[PDB]
Amino acid sequence: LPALKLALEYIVPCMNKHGICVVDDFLGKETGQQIGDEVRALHDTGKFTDGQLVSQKSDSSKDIRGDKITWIEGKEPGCETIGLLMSSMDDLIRHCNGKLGSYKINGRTKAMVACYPGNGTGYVRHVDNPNGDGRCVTCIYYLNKDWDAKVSGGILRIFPEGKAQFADIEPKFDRLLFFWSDRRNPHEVQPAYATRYAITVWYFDADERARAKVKYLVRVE
Ligand SMILES: C[C@H](NC(=O)c1nc(Cl)c2ccccc2c1O)C(=O)O
Ligand SMILES: [Fe+2]
Repeated sequence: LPALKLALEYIVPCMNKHGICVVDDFLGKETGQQIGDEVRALHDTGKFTDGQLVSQKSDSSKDIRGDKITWIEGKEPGCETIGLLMSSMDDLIRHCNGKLGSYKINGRTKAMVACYPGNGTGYVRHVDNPNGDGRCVTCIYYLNKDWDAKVSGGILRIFPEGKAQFADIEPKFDRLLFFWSDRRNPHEVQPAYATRYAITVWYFDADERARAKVKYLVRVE
């Protein structure tokens, strides 16, 4: 799909109605696999952090750590396909501007590449931007081939506001997900029992970000 067709025929109407939108087979197998290879290279060469401290025990030798991250600009050697993903995300958002709510997106974060190492850790229920920091849309790309949650866990569970039933999303290879970053979309990552990779960028609303600068006295493109 041309980015503009995906944007106009799906992302815009989907976001305005549900605020959570899934695009499968975003970039295709070849490109997805090359992204996977770049992320695994980052992992194998020690570019991720050691992981979120989950359980801090009296003895530090068996401390439990969870999600590992690394921040990627997209131009680094060995990260050019990641950069290409980011550009593709940006192109989609561009074609959506003026149509995602009343927001006006004028920048984004660098990419946060996350690895849940497969040791039964997940991520607690949270809101990405609960305090008005400028971020209006979360965009995440999943890289996990033949991921089977029945077996490997790692489901994203989102709980929209005032709705009784949550939504479970598998972190499937070449899946792109958009959702509003604010309190409309509390979510969590259920425990993962296999290595689980994803890449997130957050898009900023111009007005919210401009006045966040005041109240809190890292944005590109
Ligand atoms: C979408 C979900 N991930 C998150 O909700 C998620 N959210 C935040 Cl705010 C994270 C922050 C630091 C490191 C990993 C994070 C993280 O992973 C997922 O991976 O499916
Ligand atoms: Fe999150």
